[PDB]
Amino acid sequence: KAGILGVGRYIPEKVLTNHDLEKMVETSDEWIRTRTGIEERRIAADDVFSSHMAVAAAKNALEQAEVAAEDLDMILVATVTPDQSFPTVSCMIQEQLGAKKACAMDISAACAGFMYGVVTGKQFIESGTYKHVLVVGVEKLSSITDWEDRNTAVLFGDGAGAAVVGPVSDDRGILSFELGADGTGGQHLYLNEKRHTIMNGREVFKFAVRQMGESCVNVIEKAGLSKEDVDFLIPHQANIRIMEAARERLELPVEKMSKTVHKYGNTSAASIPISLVEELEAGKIKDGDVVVMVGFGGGLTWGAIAIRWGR
Amino acid sequence: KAGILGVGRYIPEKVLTNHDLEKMVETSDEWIRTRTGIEERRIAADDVFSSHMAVAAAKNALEQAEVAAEDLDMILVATVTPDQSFPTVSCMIQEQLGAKKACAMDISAACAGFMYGVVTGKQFIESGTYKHVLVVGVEKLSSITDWEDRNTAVLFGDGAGAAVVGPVSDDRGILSFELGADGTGGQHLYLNEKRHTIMNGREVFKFAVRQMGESCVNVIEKAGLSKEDVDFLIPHQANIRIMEAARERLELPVEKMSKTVHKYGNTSAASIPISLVEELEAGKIKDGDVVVMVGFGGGLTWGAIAIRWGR
Repeated sequence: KAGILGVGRYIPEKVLTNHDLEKMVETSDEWIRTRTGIEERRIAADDVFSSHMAVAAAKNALEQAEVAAEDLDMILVATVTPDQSFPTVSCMIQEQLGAKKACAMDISAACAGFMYGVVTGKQFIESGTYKHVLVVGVEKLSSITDWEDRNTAVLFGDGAGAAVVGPVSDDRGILSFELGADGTGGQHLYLNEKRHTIMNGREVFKFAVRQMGESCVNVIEKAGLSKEDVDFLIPHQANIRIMEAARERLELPVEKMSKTVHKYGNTSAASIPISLVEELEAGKIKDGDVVVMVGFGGGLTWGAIAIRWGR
Repeated sequence: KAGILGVGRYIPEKVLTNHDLEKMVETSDEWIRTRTGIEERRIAADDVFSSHMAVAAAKNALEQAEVAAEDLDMILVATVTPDQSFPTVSCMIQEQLGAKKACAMDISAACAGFMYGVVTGKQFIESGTYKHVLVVGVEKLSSITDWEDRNTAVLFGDGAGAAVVGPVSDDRGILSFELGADGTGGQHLYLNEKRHTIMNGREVFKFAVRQMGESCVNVIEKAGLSKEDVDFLIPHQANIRIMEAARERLELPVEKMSKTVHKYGNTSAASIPISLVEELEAGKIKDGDVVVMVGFGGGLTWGAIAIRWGR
C-alpha cells in the first residue's frame, strides 16, 4: 500500500490583510470575512516563483520523511502557474534538489491537482514500478490575479505544499480515492487572455457545496468505513461556507476539520498540504487516524482521498 | 496488461513549405532539408486551438478502438499549448466528447508528454482502477514560435494524436517503459517571457542523439527481448539525424523506422501518435509486432515504451 511518508510546505512571509485590500479595491473587511472567512493571505515576493516555493516545500517534506532526494523515482508538481510552460516546475526542482534518477512532469487539475498527483503516485507505487514519489502542490495565484477586480483579488493567496508518497506498513496508507471532472463548468472559472482569473462565483459555489460532501461520502464508502470512522477532514481551503457543508455531510465536530482559509486564503493545489502540515504541527493528526482530503477546482475538477495515517 | 486499443490524429490542412519559409526568414530549402530533413509542416488555423485538434484526434481514436466516450474512465492530454491554463484541454474535450464519468488532467513533459501519458494510463489500468484511458498528445507550436527567428521557425508544426489505452488479451500490451528527466538541461530549451520558444539547438542535439538510443535499448532489455525482436521503431519526429542515431543503435533497417518529420516537422507531444497512425494506415504495423516508441523533450524529459501490438 502507498501512504504518505512526510509532508512540508512553504508559506510566503508577506501578509496581505483585508485592510490592505481595502485600499486596493472597493471591498470591506466585514464583507470578505462574512462571505469567505478569509482574514489574511500570503503573497510571494516578485522574485519568488512557483519553483522557489516548491523546492522549499519539497525539502521540508523530504526531511520529515527521512527520504533523500537522490532516492526519488518520480516528481509530480500540480500547478497552473509554473515559472514558464517548459521547463516545468517538476524539472526545475528535480535539478535544484539533486533528484537525478527521478522522472518529472507537471500536472494540471487546478485546485484538485494535489489529489490527482497523490493518486497518480499511488498507482506507480502499488504496481511496484516506483518506491518514492514526490508530489507538490504549488501556486502563485497572485501572478494570475486581476488585482483591480474586487470579486477575485480578495480570494487568492500563494504557497506550496509537498508530500513524499511511498510504501507503508499495511493497514496504513491510501484506502480509497475518487477523481472527477465536469468540463461543462469550464465557462465558470477560466484564465482569460490577460492571464487573469475570471470566475462566476455563484455557480462555482453551487457546484462545490454539493460535490465536496459527496466525494467525501464516496471515498469513505469505498474504504468500507462509516462517517464515525473519520478522524479528520482536510478540505480545500477556498471558502469556510463550502468547508462547513462538507463537515455537516460527514457529521464531524468543528475540531476535526482543518481550517486555515482565514490565514492563507485559497492557495489552489497548495491548500490541502498546507493545511495538513498545520494540523501535523499542532499534533492533531496521529498515526492510525483516518484522514479524508477533498478538493474542487477550475475546469471543474475534483478529487478526494481517504488515508490511514502513518508508516 | 494495458495495451493500445485504437489510435487517431488530427493533421491541420494548411501546408507550410520550406519555400513559404524562405519568404519569412533568412533560410533556404537546402539548409532545412540537410540539417533537419523537414520539407513541409502543418499549421493550424487562427481559430483552431489545441482543444479542437484534440477532440478530432480523440474521436478518431475512439472510433478505431470501438470505445464510446461515455465509457472513458480518464482523459490525459499532454500539451504545453492549451487554449488556456484552466480549463484544461482534457476538461474541454471531456465536455465536447460527452465523457461524463471520466476524470481529466493535462500533463506537461514537453515532447515526451505522450509517453508519460501512456505510462500513466498503464498504471491506472493494470491496478484495476480504470478500464479505458484516453491519452492525447497535442501541440499548437505555431502559437509559441517566434516566426522571426529562423533558428526555430523552420522546425515546428501543429497537430494532435490520440490513443485509447485499455486491457488487452495477454502476450499483448505494454511490455516495458522508461521515463526520465534532467532538469540541468532546462536552460537549453525554454519558453521565454514573450511565449517564444528559445533553444540551444547544438546542446539539445548532443543530448538527444545519445539518449534516444539508450532509452530504446533499456526498454528492450526490460522487456527481456533482443534488438532483433524489434519489428518497428517510432521515434519522436524532431530531426532525421537524431532519428537515424536511434535506428543505428537498434540495428534496424530503414523500412522499420517511422519517418514523418519531412511532412509534419516537429509536433512535440503529437509526433509519436501521428507517426503511429501513418504506419497503421500504411499497414506496416500488425498485431503481434513489437513496437518501440521513444521521445525526448524540453525541460530535458524523455521516455520510451516497448509494446506488443494488438488486443
